[PDB]
Amino acid sequence: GSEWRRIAYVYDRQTFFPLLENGRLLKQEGTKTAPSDAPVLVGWKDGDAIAEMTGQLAELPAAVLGAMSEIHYKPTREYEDRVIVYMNDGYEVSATIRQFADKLSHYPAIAAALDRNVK
Repeated sequence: GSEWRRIAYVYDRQTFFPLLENGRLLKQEGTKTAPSDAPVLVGWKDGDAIAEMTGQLAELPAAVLGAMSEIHYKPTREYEDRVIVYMNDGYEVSATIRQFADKLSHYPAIAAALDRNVK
């Protein structure tokens, strides 16, 4: 119909700003509550970076979009686009912005042995 669909919510300014499918952060339409229907981008960089993740979530499977707690932007020396999506079961999945949808698309089928020699 009209206007984009909120596929995520950015937790900033002590509020949960509704993020559209195109990563259009509605800082003016924030809410004092976290929507369990979608992920919550906590402590995220400029909207320009958020738009990237949103692009991935806008194409990724709605199944994973629903299953999540909060997305934290944690860049690494080798992956500046390294994000961390929390799971409803208290799990922690680290995915990249370039392949966020793919990384989560594999769910349930993620977490390999490529996270032992980096901690």
